[PDB]
Amino acid sequence: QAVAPVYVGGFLARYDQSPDEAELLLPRDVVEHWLALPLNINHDDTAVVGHVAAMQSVRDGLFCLGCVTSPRFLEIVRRASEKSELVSRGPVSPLQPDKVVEFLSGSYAGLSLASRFKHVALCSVGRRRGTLAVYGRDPEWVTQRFPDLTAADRDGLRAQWQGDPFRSDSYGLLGNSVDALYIRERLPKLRYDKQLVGVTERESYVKA
Amino acid sequence: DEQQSQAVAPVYVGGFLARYDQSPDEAELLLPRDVVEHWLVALPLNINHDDTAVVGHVAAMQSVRDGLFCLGCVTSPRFLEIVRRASEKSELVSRGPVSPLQPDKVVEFLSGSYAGLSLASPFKHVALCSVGRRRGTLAVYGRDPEWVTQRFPDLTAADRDGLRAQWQRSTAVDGDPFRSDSYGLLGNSVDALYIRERLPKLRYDKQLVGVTERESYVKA
Repeated sequence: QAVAPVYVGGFLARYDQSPDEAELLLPRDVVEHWLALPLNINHDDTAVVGHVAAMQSVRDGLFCLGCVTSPRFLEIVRRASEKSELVSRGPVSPLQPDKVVEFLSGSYAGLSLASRFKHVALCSVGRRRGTLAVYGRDPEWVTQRFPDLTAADRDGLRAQWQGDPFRSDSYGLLGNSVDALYIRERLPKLRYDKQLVGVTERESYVKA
Repeated sequence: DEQQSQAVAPVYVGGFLARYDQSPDEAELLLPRDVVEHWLVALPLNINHDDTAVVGHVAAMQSVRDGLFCLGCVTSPRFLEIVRRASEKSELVSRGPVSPLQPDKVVEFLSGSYAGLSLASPFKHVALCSVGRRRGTLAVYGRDPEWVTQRFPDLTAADRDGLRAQWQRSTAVDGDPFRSDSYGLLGNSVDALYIRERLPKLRYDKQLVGVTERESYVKA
């Protein structure tokens, strides 16, 4: 079923990266000290789509695994996915087509941690670099998309992930999508994030 | 309801569909002046060439010194309502237009989403898209047809008279010609996020037609 659960994984912060703003800084020690969070869209608290199923502080940073479960949001996404050229082109060679997963990959390619832990936002592109969002139906498959993770890192994550809270609508998502078009260097940042975490379009649903 | 009424009033869109001064790399985009004049029942106005997404009609078309210029009119109640609700949830629109211009959520959202124009095919119709394949095809939105044409420096008073004579003239297009929904526009919006060099092309188009100067609702 298309409207079945969707897992999203990726880094909320890369220690090896120097944030441009003194606000984005997120040291390891301060993170390992703090280390279920709601998962939303673009930080709008009226757009909760699921929850964070796991968080693990690793070598290169803070890795996060989330699960999109809102029936209202998955249905809106399903409908929109049927009317999208990007999605009709499908994924790369081996990967089987998954409209909902592909629409989510194209739309919210970034991950953003809110704590200006309050919650993780799915967004057009994260403000911190290396925050690529990877979507999939199977949590194991998702975590295996990141080379930086070790079997030990994955075991810590597996133990964790192992009414409808979305109070928004298609109109809200649409207005948000137009904003996405004016975020400068969006794609370059995404490509940079992709390169940094070693994820490739030739082995995932990443559109960037 | 009264303000929401004004927001869903008709919106005019104007711009070049082709520029005689621009040589396209792809032969399929060739549209020389002579062919345009010979070729030149209102044509429908749709979103990215989708027949289920007709939002209005072309009010006028005219070949001028610099290219093929057209004036369209967005009339679809259902389409305008979708745009209205979405525009209320846009940070882009919330920032607003440049100073003297009155804020206009619907016009600004359209300016942001469908910044380009695209001719279809002798003339089948005109489509609103995020960015056109032909350079110089920037879309300019406004509530007044006259104001819209006054946005283009290349147009002379004589050019505007000819255009005016056309749009001042009920079409076999406009109940509601829109046969899609917010989901369809959402599906289309994600596609727009991966068009290469979207903004650069838009800015190139903006400078080409001189709209850069003339204050307008253009977001690029």
